[PDB]
Amino acid sequence: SHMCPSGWIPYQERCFYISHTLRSLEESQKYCTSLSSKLAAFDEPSKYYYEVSLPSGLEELLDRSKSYWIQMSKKWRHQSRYCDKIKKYYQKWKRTFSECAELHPSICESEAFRFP
Repeated sequence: SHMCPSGWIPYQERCFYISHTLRSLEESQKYCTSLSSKLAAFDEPSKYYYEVSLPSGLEELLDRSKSYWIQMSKKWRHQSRYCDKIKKYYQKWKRTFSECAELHPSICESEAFRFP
């Protein structure tokens, strides 16, 4: 099957890493890249631009008082000075837009590793 290292959240063939460190989008992207990872991708499913569906294991570990930088969803964009972060509204996390320079924690993802 697939596994993730200590402190990473498994889902499917992926592993998520929550970085609590406040950074701009660009610096969050660079940080994920330094982990041989990428900003976490949640493009689908989405019927409207603000919709995001997160795996439970990840969602339950997010701080509801914070917004997290994630991968920009290109399907909703016709480069841009706005970037995409998830933010909690009442009971639901939503995709929201912010100027890319804003300081937020972020979520990276890598592939999971197989074990024989």
